[PDB]
Amino acid sequence: GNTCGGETCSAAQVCLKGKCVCNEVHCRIRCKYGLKKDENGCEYPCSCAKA
Repeated sequence: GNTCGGETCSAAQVCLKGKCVCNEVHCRIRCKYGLKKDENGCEYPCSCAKA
């Protein structure tokens, strides 16, 4: 099928206007250093950052 601007979006991303972008973030956990980011910057699945 089509890629997204030539790329495959990860599970954390959505293809909007032909680019992979992080989907909206909804995490219930409350974390001392905020949420963990993947290598694209997305916060999915929800986990606390190491710091």
